[PDB]
Amino acid sequence: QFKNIIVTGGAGFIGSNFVHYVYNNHPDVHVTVLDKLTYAGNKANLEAILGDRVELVVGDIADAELVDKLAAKADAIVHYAAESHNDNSLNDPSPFIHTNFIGTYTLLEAARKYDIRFHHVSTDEVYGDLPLREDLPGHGEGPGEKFTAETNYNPSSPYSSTKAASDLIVKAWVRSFGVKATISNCSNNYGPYQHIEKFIPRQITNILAGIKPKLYGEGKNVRDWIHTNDHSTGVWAILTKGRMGETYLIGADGEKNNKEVLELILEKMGQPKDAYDHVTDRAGHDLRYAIDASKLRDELGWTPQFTDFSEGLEETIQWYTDNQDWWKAEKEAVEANYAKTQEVIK
Amino acid sequence: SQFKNIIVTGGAGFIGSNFVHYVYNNHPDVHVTVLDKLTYAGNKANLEAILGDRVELVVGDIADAELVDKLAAKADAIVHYAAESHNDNSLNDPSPFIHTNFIGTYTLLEAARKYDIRFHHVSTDEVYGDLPLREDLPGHGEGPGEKFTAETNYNPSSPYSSTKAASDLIVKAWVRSFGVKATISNCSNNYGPYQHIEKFIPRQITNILAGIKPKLYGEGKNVRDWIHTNDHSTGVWAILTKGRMGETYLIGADGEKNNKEVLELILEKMGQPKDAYDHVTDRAGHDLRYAIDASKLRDELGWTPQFTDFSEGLEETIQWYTDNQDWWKAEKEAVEANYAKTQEVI
Ligand SMILES: NC(=O)c1ccc[n+]([C@@H]2O[C@H](COP(=O)([O-])OP(=O)(O)OC[C@H]3O[C@@H](n4cnc5c(N)ncnc54)[C@H](O)[C@@H]3O)[C@@H](O)[C@H]2O)c1
Ligand SMILES: NC(=O)c1ccc[n+]([C@@H]2O[C@H](COP(=O)([O-])OP(=O)(O)OC[C@H]3O[C@@H](n4cnc5c(N)ncnc54)[C@H](O)[C@@H]3O)[C@@H](O)[C@H]2O)c1
Ligand SMILES: Cc1cn([C@H]2C[C@H](O)[C@@H](COP(=O)(O)OP(=O)(O)O)O2)c(=O)[nH]c1=O
Ligand SMILES: Cc1cn([C@H]2C[C@H](O)[C@@H](COP(=O)(O)OP(=O)(O)O)O2)c(=O)[nH]c1=O
Repeated sequence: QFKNIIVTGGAGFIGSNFVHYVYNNHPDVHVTVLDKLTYAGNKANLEAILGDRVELVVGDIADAELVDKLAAKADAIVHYAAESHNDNSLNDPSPFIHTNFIGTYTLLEAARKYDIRFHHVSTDEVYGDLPLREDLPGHGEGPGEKFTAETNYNPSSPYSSTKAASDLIVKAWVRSFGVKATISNCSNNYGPYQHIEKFIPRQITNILAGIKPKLYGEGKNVRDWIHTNDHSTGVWAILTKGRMGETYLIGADGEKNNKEVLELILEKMGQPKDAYDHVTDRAGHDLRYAIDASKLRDELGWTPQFTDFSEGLEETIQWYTDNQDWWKAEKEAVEANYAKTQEVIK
Repeated sequence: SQFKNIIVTGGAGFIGSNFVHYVYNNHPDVHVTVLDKLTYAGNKANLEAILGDRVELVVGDIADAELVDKLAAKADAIVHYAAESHNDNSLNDPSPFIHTNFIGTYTLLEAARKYDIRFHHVSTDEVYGDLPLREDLPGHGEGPGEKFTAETNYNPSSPYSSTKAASDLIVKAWVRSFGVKATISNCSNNYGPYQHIEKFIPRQITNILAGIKPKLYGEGKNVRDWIHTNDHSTGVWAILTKGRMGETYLIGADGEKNNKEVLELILEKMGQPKDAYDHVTDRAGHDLRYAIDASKLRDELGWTPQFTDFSEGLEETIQWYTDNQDWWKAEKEAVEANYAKTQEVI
């Protein structure tokens, strides 16, 4: 029900995947991507589909003058733009404060001015940490053993804290000014086009480059994995059918500890089960994340389609193997940056 | 008295100036450096009497990283009161709230991290949102969740409360991620000497003294938990010197009252008819009832409020504004004029 939408952060991982989704399934919609092209922005993620349906505008979401020019011609804003890596936020929180909070505020004021639709894309990390299933009476199935729309905010890092802060002002702008906004908090995404600084693609590409995979500590931490294609359909459902002012949780019930994920990657790529390095653990590292997506399923009828992790991972490994020119120019620089704060445990 | 050289941000304001006076009179071994921007709310007269070898006033912005670094380099603690504190102003122009409440707190946190010094964040009960009236609660206000506690979910309604809540979140993340030595306090509505005339109680008192009729938003059923600024001061001191690192403490004196009954008591004490006031346009997103359970502070730190008699406290406050008319007479006209731009008798 929208014809001219702005997608911020559309040259990144999750955002570019959403743009591809629109280009393929809703050809009647025009998309204007607003992206600053930081270390994480890549024109290659959109180059093949740029045209009458999709255009790219290079700029900052904190640039009020530019945002005003674009907002005056749109009927909706889908907001993905952000500094998204915890490890980078621990080394230098500056850009997180700027982009995640000030950037969201700038966009909210534009939505208010032109009275248009706004969907805020956020993360499950705003809720903090959860204990491992082995230490819970309900084994992870009981009340409060998973995140729900009623869970309190309790972020652990500069990244999750600035995202949570942005969630708070979006909701305040709805109650105070009647902005037409909705919010989504999603679990860990994986799939094609994810930057190699992130867990899954870092291990896959290190192996392809003849470098040892890296595991933080002993790998006890748990993440709830969801394929980006399912994140895309969830956001589209909320954008077009959601209730104004509501928050929806997106997840596919795919909890796994880092150790088992790395072991699956090694096995699929024909490597020995112990061919990896244990490395310096992350400060304030979150233990377990888990999402209860009952609300979105019940109210909007959304159902994830990529629930077979083994197959999804197999296809992801093949994509990075078939598109080595997409990441090879960044491998040395990313690993060198990590070497400044991480070393092999022994 | 473990801290000998402290910085008090926003010390030229209402609550902050009362805290500086408290330190001057009860902890003579402490030197105080006040950092205040002197906005419409800052007033040098609130500190004049005690300025000298023991208390210094430095005019500046908490977002000025260079100035903050210079002052932090010679301090052993920072007590943070600086902020844009009025909901009504935040609804008219959120800009200064974004700047001061969030960016300002971030700047101070980085300075505390660099020099590894104590940091106490002064916050509000409004970060928790709103509560139903006691007559509409199954436990009449005495049951679980019928009052705010340290476990209550954040759910701010306005630009003011959401920016304050946002600052609370990054303070907690800096503790978990970087080991910053911070504590947080969330307090109920303060009243007493030196409060700006834009606030509820002082506005009604001074309006009567100036020949202007009091103003009540709607029917005045909204409820607030009143505490005398002197008890807020001793509460912050207990948390600063004995509080557990990383913990949040709620400050309150169990004094819930509805706006209507508070205004009537004022009219009565100042010899005015019970109907000598006007009903005016209600506040957008206006919060219903606020209530604080201060058990944690009382039980764990041994703190107890001394001004539990509201009638007596209010009497002394009316007397203060009556004996110090030169302190506010010059601002009366401007404040009421600003209000007239959005408020009309109904
Ligand atoms: N990675 C995940 O698993 C995940 C899971 C849930 C929610 N989220 C959220 O999804 C969104 C997108 O995540 P991602 O993994 O695709 O991130 P990403 O790192 O892959 O891409 C971020 C993108 O935003 C752009 N950007 C950064 N600052 C900008 C600014 N000031 N103005 C304009 N563009 C700017 C970058 O150029 C880049 O293209 C974020 O808001 C993130 O918090 C991420
Ligand atoms: N008034 C209340 O009932 C109340 C209740 C609970 C919590 N609080 C909190 O208590 C603190 C103080 O409240 P208040 O009523 O005394 O406010 P106030 O309006 O009386 O004073 C604010 C002070 O901060 C200064 N200031 C504003 N922006 C600044 C900046 N960028 N740099 C430096 N100084 C700046 C102003 O000049 C002023 O002296 C706030 O953080 C507020 O959120 C207030
Ligand atoms: C980047 C990276 C992450 N990890 C871990 C840390 C996290 O528990 C998990 C995913 O990390 P990451 O991809 O950074 O995502 P997020 O912090 O948002 O969940 O993988 C490793 O073990 N090794 C690595 O090289
Ligand atoms: C300033 C003012 C406030 N009020 C009400 C609104 C609030 O419920 C209450 C206190 O308002 P206020 O002093 O602005 O404090 P806060 O919003 O931080 O609680 O008094 C009036 O009825 N009339 C007025 O003129």
